[PDB]
Amino acid sequence: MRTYTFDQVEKAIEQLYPDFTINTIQISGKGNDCIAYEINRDFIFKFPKHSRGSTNLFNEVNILKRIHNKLPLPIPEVVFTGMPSETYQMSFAGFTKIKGVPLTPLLLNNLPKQSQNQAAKDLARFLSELHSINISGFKSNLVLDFREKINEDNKKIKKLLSRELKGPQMKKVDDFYRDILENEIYFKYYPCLIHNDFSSDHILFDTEKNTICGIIDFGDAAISDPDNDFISLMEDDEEYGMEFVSKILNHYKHKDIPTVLEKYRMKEKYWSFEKIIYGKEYGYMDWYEEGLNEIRS
Ligand SMILES: NCC1=CC[C@@H](N)[C@@H](O)O1
Repeated sequence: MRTYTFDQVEKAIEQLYPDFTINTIQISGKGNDCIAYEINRDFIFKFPKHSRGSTNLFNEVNILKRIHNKLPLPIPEVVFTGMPSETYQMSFAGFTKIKGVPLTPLLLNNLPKQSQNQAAKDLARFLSELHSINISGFKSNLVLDFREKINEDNKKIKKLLSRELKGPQMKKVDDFYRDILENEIYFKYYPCLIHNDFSSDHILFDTEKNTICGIIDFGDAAISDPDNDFISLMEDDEEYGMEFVSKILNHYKHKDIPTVLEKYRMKEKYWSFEKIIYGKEYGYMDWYEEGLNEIRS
């Protein structure tokens, strides 16, 4: 997990774009993979915090570029690109800023039942279109082999929980990894392009028109189960309700909501194991302990 100063950032941009003038610069946000800088008022630059971050940055650029004018809501446009380095596919990248504020659940539930439904309608239209873009030209690296992932995780988990679990706990885990892997509902799906981190903080809203005016943060975008773009909004309190996601599902004409519900349940259980893995990948001891705790109950 590496760090940047403001001058390091200015320097990094100047050296590739010497004729770009930075008048103002502020940190607008930061996640696991990237720190984000608001440049002038018009641009968001992401700098990666590690190798994997950089790859996901690279992946965001290529995906934004290839869907640039293809969707019914605005989305970031790539304008500046950085360079490969030793272990980083992409030293930085610079995107247009999209006007709007996050469509928090709070902001959502304070909208009249009308503007609520329009937002649900508009989200279903964005998703339908995202999940319909033709996937044929996309390289294997831009897809998620989900069974390969669960197996990858399974191995990692054994390496890490060797010596943290009793054999009978470690077996309650084996049984979970096999209950999943012997269930085709998780893998028998029409893969398509997805946002894959589709959540209220990445949905921008125009309070003047009380309409959605943007979608951001395509770093995790990949070719995968279209259901994942609904499951990421279902969480109560943190995200929208279950009731609201049904509204979206129906404008979207999803023909099997109970399967979506089942995926959601699994996902929630599964998060303890991801916390463990990511806790170590990223160096979040707290995530690691939380994961360990939930597992022990
Ligand atoms: N359910 C917890 C949860 C899962 C997805 C994660 N990105 C987390 O932020 O919320």
